[PDB]
Amino acid sequence: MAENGDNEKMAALEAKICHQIEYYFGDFNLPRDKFLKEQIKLDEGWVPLEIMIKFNRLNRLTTDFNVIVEALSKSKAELMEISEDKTKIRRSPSKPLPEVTDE
Repeated sequence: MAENGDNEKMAALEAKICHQIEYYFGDFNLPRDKFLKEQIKLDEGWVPLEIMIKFNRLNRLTTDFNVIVEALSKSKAELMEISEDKTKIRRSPSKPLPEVTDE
């Protein structure tokens, strides 16, 4: 006995999580990412979703390591690269990142 909903909200939430990661890596933040530079410089460039799930930018949406990774792991998981545990994100060092134009 339950019949809660259709889990459709997760479908729209999956894209929202990928869009947030796109904000820091979407070529816009990389050209001026001070915090991202710290995670990428840390070691190997692999960043932990803790930085993403703790920042008000994304923490105000999913913040669920399992939900955040699942959405980006299969949706828009081609832009950057993800480790095997699916609990970290990094910018493709072998891929160029262009700056966005203003106005």
